[PDB]
Order: sequence, then C-alpha cells, then structure tokens
Amino acid sequence: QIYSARYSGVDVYEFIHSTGSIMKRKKDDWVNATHILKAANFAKAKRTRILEKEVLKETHEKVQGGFGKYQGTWVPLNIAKQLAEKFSVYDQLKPLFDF
Repeated sequence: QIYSARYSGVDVYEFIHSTGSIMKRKKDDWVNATHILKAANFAKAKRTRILEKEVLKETHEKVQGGFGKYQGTWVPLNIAKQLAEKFSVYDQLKPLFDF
C-alpha cells in the first residue's frame, strides 16, 4: 500500500515494501534511490558503492542532513525508473512510480 506522509517538512508518498518503505516526493516526483537499492536487497557497503558509481554522476540531491527515513540520495523519476530496472525491482516498485 501507499500512504501519504510528511518528513522534515516534505510531503511524500510512502510505499510499504518488505525491505522497508520507498518514498516519492509529491512536489516533484523525485524518488529516494537509496530506498530503491535497499529494495534490491543490497547491503550498505554495496549500496554506497553503487550510489557513488551509478547515481552521483546523475542529477540528484544528497539529503544527509534531513534526519529520518527521509535521508538518502534523491533522483528524478525517470532516473529512478532506470535504476529500478537495472537492479530488477522495477515491477515491484511500479505501483509507486505510476502512483
């Protein structure tokens, strides 16, 4: 399911996945790419490696100051879709993307 929520003054849509929740911002449809990587079942050291190699060269926002589940690397919707496809979780996260 997808809940409406707010964190650090930001309104998001929260999708409840087994590995955790995945968020999309209401204002611009950006998605938390860290949540996408957690959904692919990647451990922390590997998620960091992938973010530093595949995502930081992309348009993104590094939220490491906004404490909470909100923290992470946020990316445009189209870039999050690519990432989700690459690591084969696109069909699992599809509801949130098209939501």
